Amino acid sequence: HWGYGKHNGPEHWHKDFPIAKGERQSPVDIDTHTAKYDPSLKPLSVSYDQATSLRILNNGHSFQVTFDDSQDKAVLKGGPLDGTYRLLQFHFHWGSLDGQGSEHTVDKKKYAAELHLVHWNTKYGDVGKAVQQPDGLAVLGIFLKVGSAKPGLQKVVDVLDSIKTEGKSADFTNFDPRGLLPESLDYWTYPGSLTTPPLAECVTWIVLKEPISVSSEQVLKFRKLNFNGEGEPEELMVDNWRPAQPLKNRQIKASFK
Ligand SMILES: C[C@]12CC[C@H](OS(N)(=O)=O)CC1=CC[C@@H]1[C@@H]2CC[C@]2(C)C(=O)CC[C@@H]12
Ligand SMILES: [Zn+2]
Repeated sequence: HWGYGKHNGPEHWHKDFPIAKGERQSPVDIDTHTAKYDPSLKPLSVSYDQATSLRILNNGHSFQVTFDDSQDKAVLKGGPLDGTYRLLQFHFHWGSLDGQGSEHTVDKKKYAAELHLVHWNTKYGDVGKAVQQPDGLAVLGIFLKVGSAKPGLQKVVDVLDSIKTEGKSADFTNFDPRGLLPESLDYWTYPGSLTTPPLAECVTWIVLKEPISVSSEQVLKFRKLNFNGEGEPEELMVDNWRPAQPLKNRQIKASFK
């Protein structure tokens, strides 16, 4: 029922999901001059060597690549986190044009897209239990700008024609998400929420400062996806981003000076 359109988009979500107006909603604008360098923050530990990708899916609001999260094979630790978080899936948010698409903003700058790697805290045993906890999930966010191609994204790009419409899926084995990461793991962090319904306030956000570059041809393939199901009126899957929400009583911390 919810979506990104005039009649069902972000300004409507609070009717079905009243936490949309909560105290720790995401995304936010990252004011780089106000973010506090925290010398107590640890380097982020990203251990993706044993990742097992399974499927690629058009879920009607994004596409996602899903991983085997039945063991500690692709995990996030350290940084602001206590304990071990298993990679469940990654997905993107993007625009109709290159000047919008990201969910987080940096000094009000919007990037062309934003990559989210979604992880859940193994102390809660499954992701459904983790979304009911304030420290249940850790989402690693990476900005995309348009310039040079990202070679590690091309395998994703090339299968999108097979999942054009909602609920369509394909095998997507042996994909290495290390090929989507920038050089630096410098980050901002704050407590927030899922950025789609149910908008649960369960996420430690970790947003990398360094964007990756993707080519215009790569992001144009994102924009050929459809929000609609097969045979329904064709509505390009573009502008699937929630805008920045009020920071309220939160501090954004920087891992770097
Ligand atoms: C897929 C989605 C929503 C979109 C979120 O995107 S974002 N942008 O916040 O990372 C990532 C995310 C995490 C947990 C997942 C939830 C939808 C509902 C699920 C499946 C449950 O019922 C239990 C786990 C829940
Ligand atoms: Zn997301």
